[PDB]
Amino acid sequence: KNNVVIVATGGTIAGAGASSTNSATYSAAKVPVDALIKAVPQVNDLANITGIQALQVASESITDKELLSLARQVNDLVKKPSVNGVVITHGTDTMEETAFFLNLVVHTDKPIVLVGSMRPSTALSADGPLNLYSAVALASSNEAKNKGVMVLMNDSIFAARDVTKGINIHTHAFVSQWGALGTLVEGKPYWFRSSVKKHTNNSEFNIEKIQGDALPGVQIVYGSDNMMPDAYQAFAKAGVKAIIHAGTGNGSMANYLVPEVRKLHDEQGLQIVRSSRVAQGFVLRNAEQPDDKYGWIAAHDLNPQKARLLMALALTKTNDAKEIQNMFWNY
Amino acid sequence: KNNVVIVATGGTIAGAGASSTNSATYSAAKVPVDALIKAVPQVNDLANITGIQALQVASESITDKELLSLARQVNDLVKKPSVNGVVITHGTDTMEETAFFLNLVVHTDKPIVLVGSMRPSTALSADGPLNLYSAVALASSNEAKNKGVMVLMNDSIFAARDVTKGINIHTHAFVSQWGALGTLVEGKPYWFRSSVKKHTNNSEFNIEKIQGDALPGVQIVYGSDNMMPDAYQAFAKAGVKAIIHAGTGNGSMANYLVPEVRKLHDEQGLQIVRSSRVAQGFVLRNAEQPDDKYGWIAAHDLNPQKARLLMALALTKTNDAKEIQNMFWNY
Amino acid sequence: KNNVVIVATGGTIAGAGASSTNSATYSAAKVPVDALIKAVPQVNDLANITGIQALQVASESITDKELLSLARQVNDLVKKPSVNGVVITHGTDTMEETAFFLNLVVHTDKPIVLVGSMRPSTALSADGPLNLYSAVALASSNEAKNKGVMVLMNDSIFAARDVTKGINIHTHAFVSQWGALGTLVEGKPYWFRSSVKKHTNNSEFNIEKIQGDALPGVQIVYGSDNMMPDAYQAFAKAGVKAIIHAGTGNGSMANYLVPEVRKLHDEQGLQIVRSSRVAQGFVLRNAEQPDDKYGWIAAHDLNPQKARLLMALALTKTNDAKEIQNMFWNY
Amino acid sequence: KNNVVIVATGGTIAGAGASSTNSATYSAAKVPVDALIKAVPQVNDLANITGIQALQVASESITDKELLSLARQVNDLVKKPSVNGVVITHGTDTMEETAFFLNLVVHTDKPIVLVGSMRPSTALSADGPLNLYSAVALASSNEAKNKGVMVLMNDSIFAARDVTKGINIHTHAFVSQWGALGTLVEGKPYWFRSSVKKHTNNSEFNIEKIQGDALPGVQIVYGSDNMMPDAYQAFAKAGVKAIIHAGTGNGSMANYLVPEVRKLHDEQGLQIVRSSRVAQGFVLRNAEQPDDKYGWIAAHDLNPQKARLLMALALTKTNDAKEIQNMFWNY
Repeated sequence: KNNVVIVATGGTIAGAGASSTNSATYSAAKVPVDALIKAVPQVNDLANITGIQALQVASESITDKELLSLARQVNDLVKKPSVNGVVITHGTDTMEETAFFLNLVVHTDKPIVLVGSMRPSTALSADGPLNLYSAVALASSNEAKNKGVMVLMNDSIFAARDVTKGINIHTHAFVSQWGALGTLVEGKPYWFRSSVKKHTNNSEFNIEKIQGDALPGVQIVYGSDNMMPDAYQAFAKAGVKAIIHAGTGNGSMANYLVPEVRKLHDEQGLQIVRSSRVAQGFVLRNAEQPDDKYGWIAAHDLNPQKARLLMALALTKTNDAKEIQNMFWNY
Repeated sequence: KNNVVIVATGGTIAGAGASSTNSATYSAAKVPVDALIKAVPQVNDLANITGIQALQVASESITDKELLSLARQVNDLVKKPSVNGVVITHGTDTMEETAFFLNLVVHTDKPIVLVGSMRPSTALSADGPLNLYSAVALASSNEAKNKGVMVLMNDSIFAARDVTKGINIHTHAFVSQWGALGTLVEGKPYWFRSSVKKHTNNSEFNIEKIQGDALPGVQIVYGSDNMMPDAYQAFAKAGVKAIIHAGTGNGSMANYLVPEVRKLHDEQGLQIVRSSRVAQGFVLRNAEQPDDKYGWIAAHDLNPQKARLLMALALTKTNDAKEIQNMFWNY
Repeated sequence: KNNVVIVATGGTIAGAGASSTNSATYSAAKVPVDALIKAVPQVNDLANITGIQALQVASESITDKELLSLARQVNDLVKKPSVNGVVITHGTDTMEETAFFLNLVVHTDKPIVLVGSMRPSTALSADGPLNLYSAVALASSNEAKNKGVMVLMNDSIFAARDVTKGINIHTHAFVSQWGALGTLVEGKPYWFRSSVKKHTNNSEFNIEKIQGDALPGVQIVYGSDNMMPDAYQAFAKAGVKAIIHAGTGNGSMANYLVPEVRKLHDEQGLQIVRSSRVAQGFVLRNAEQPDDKYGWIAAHDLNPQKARLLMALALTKTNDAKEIQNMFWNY
Repeated sequence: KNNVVIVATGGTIAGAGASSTNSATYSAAKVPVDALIKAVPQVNDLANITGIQALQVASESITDKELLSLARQVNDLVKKPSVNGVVITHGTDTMEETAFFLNLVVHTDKPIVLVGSMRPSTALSADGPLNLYSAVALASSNEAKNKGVMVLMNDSIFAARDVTKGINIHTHAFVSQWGALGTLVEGKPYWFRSSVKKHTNNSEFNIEKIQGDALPGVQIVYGSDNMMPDAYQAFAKAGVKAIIHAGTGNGSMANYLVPEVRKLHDEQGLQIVRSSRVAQGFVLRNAEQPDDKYGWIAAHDLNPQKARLLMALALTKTNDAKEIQNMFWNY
């Protein structure tokens, strides 16, 4: 009987716009926070519920403004003696992204859970309910503190730092290579692992310290064979501070672009983070390109999207390639 | 005692340039085809060996010219009564890419195996040898015909259509969601599944019919939250025929770009293939954007790189969005 | 508008006995076939439905009598010009077992689908419905013929030969190492692979030819370190025809038992199938024990339960260790 | 330049007995500890090496005597100011078993690594070397303390509590559902997770306190459909203290045996641990059988082999079903 606040951002559960049959019609915009709370009324047996409608966006279309604004609201909410835990309803597409961000800039020990649904609130066998309820049992859990930010999908408790969308039609679309912190079954949380990274109270970054309504321009260029320097060139010329190179294999750069990408960093001062298109394992620094020689960064095990966010947050504090390289090794 | 031809393209095995200790120093350019054949001399007990040095590139840097040129050589080689099977030594990064391509344009029933190594020929416990030898036992196998093109890594026989680099430091970096056709252990192949797709002899495409030294411009734009229309715009303006949209989730387009991406297709005639950044499951047509309304294509279960190649090959035969949509459903 | 027959065997969906909240209370016995058909009424838009209550057992407690009796009913049903496809409601625990069996002894080309549920019909976000409906869309599918027997769980279409329960609380408990034949999303089936094994019309075995109400005694002994010959000895002495040795690793027998297990085969004529406790990869004949020397069988890639059934069916036709070894290589 | 002691127990690496070609011929007994140390001489650049030949067994055949004897040696070795870390060469089959045991009874903070090989020291591309060397870099690592016991296979650092043999021919046969603590690449360890369980210094159990040359009889009965009470009955009658029931699904007992298994516990005082044959997820207490009613134990997420060892160690301290149930929830 802790007060969990459910913070609605939109997404397929707190919005279903088609199918009373199956998955595919992921069309949100639709069911605000109470419409939800009132649909899974069991959630009330778990705790004292209060629903805030923070945004009513569709996941894929979130920008830094929405991130900085949900972060601030979840920061304001989390500072109150009466908020015990917080649950966020989020579209599955970019969930990974918001939990990395809050993981990063929110200084709190209380449970911050992003919960979602792979089926419209109206498809047969809809996943949302059992996830909202279960998401709730943890946010109200007395032993959910200092886990960092967590995702809760298919009874799994995931650490924000590595949870990502690995599958596309299935209710069990959320995976991790280091795995889940644990499982939540029939109201109760079960723990197995703990992150060895920096999050929440032990994190350089802070939305309280961040004041814009945007972060410095960081943008992603995807690797494949037969590439062109056109996106790099378009992005430099647009005034982005760094490019995350979604390198093939281990952070790989095509020998026709090193020339090009080197100047974009040397001349126009672009930062260069070497990540991959390969979901598991990590990009070893100095391995497949000499970062040291070139002044680049090895984004370790962050997927492009996530690396994107660390760098945007990184360049709020330094321009120094080694100190940033240092954060990619810690988070 | 079949004649397998080993066709060297470069890559870490048929080239090791650093470490007598471990993985990380993936530096090719180094050990041509005989240097190789003479290092795993057991390969000769398997068949009659002949090594061709087709290129001496590093995987990540292959272009369409190298693709069209290896394709033609593997086509010329495969038409001879004396070539029973062919083995290709390839860098692991873009292997997936060459096997999709040949899978596609080579009209033959004989075994075409791309083999590679995750450790420099000189690291302790180097994977290359057992893979070259094993790759050989299949290409010389009498029951390796009409499997399509196959990859052979960590004793696994993979179908070219879905095999990709899922892990980064490990010898078992090659995965598939539909799985392996089978396993090769101690010289012998073991079968379990067969593709239900079109490949080799039953394939619209053909390098014999393709004459350039390049295919039509197709290029990849990667999805994440806070995106810009700059790469699309850079690529249209450069004269690419289609963009593969590495959409977040199920092929997702940010509502700030549909406006933009629509005109780039409507006005400047760009083709638009909606794929994902999510490795497994597939992008359902009409689901998360109305392709029908917009004239776009659902790239089904092809990862961006691979979708990239189908489209380049697609626009050699049609400009018709439905007939192409039709190939994404078949290959 | 094909006539699919839903054949109810019991299990958690066609029986929920506790929880209106979550998973754990798997207590069947409860909801017969119509109670079901009338709960997922959408199933009727898919086809002409007819529900048969074949048994009302709990999965784990099925015996050979229940197997032979469901087999015969599914054989009688499948011979009729008006039965287009059949769907079986089954407890998840031993589903794998019934689909292997029918896979084996039912001579038909029509779709035989075993469908189940990991949550009681009453838990929040219950999986049953979307699975019954979806199971139905395939059994009524015009392109579901000669796939063998299939399992349909979490929108996945699985081949009976290798599908097994790999996870325990989750809706996505059914895995395979060779993977799924395909996926069923929003009424439609999507194909990727096909088995390369013998099933249904191309299968030695037949319930029509089998007349008892039991098969010959075949029983499983589990491997671990510090074992005793007591179960073998108990089973020989009880009059079982063969023992499936759930060997550690690659079919491994402890050197303190080879002496013992050899005599139980040499003297009392016991058959010995060397399988494993390791779920993936397979037990190579002559590898870790000399079968040839000893007169044993390498059960290839069948898990103990499944090997158990092949052997019971094997000893209905031969006692010849090589001809049986031959079936383990084919099914 | 720490002193790691390599403790040889036998197994395929520190013993290869056939193949200069591939995997399958796993025949140990063969290459003692120095024969090894002298074959991967790079290991000496990592630290000061000293090889002890503790046993020269083949993995699958280890008993409690070998366990209690390796435990004591690794306990004696670990108490010395000059032993910084210890590496154990072990057969892959039952490795999981020894690391669980030592994990349990060894009171130390120093790195205890069990290392192995899936290919004979003589197969092409043999895994042993890169694993022995790498195993060494951690045992000599200054930041390998209080991780518990670890397995090191395919550059992965695994926690003893959950690491098991999931695949059979491949070099990457060792998996975990909660994942790896981290990876070791090119001499350096990389951390991501930490166990949340009790091990080494914070563990009830102790080989120093254990004096026999055997532990109380605990033995495993495997679940499938069509079972018999003969093994239970054979084991009770032999004088085992508890049976680990390798239940189908979630710890499931066939209704024809509950009668039987109940008396074997009620009458002859047998302990009953309900585990599964399902490798992932865990057996929830009171779920699929009422333990409370019956006086049984839910072995949570321990596979049969491992549950086997906890119970043997459990019954050295209590006979009390709740206090033991309590250890299954902690280790």
